[PDB]
Amino acid sequence: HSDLTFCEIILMEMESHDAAWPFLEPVNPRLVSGYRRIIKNPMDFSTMRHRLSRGGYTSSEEFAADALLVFDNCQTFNEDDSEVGKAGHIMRRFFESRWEEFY
Ligand SMILES: CC(=O)c1c(C)[nH]c(-c2csc(CN3C(=O)CNC3=O)n2)c1C
Repeated sequence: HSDLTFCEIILMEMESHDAAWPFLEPVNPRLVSGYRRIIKNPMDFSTMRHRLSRGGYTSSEEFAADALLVFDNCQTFNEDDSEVGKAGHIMRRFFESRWEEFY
């Protein structure tokens, strides 16, 4: 629906963010040993983009839950001072700041 256009925009802003590079596609289990074993519910921005593109979100709250899941997964798997771990903390605040502009 057009009701979620503002979420398409937030997602775009996230995809184009300097700290977005870890989160653009699903983590590859061939490259990150045991990732999908440790992280039960992987999530990434392309998966979110596809769900928006097909109209698969029933609410903006569902979209925000997926965003937070990206960052919760990152914090679960990565150290705070690692490059991916640093990026996840940057991106969480970015998402939160944009969400707070509507809520
Ligand atoms: C373990 C973890 O939580 C990771 C996440 C969420 N993301 C990445 C990661 C590393 S690299 C990358 C994107 N990427 C390529 O796949 C090729 N060049 C490039 O920048 N994502 C990791 C390791």
